[PDB]
Amino acid sequence: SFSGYLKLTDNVYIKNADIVEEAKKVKPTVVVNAANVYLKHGGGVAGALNKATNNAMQVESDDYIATNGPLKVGGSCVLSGHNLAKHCLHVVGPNVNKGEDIQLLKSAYENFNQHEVLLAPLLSAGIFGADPIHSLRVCVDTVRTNVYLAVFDKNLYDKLVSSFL
Ligand SMILES: CNc1nc2ccc(C3=C(C(=O)O)CCC3)cc2s1
Repeated sequence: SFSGYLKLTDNVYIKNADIVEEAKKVKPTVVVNAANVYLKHGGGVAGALNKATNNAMQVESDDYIATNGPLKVGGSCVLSGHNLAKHCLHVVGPNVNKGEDIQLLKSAYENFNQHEVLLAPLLSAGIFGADPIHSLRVCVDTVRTNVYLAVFDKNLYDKLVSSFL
C-alpha cells in the first residue's frame, strides 16, 4: 500500500520516510537490507531493520552464515522479512572507506532485478562511504524493476530530488 512517493523515472520512486515505518505500514513483498558480508546488523539501516524485528533477523542471519558462509561484495541472499515484509533481500554494497571497488555498486543493485517490486534504502550510503547522489544514479541506470526508495534524512532527500529534477 505504498503512498506518498515521487516518481523519478519509469520504475524508480522516492519518499522522505523512515524505511522501518514504511515496512511496518505497507508490509511489502520484499524489503532490502543494506547488509555486510557476515550479515552482522550493527548500525545504519541494517541495525534499524534488525531492532524492529527485536533481533529475530540477527538470529536467522547467524544460522544462514553458519550453514552457507559469508556473502561476496555485490552479492545477496533472500531470508524472512519477519514483521516487516514477506521477504528480506540482504544486499552487500562496497564499503569504499575500506578500499572496496565502487564498480561493485552496479553489481549490488543488479540483485534487485530478481523481484518485481521492492522497498529499499540507497546502497553504500552512510558508513559504507559512497556519495548518496552517485548511489541513486547507479540505481536508476541499473535497476529495471519497480523500486520504492525511502530516505530518512530530510536534507539528503531534498538534495537527491534537486539533482534529479
Ligand atoms: C530507525 N530508522 C532508521 N534508522 C536509520 C539509520 C540510518 C539511515 C541512513 C540513511 C537515510 O536514509 O537517511 C542514509 C545513511 C544511513 C536510515 C535510517 S531509518
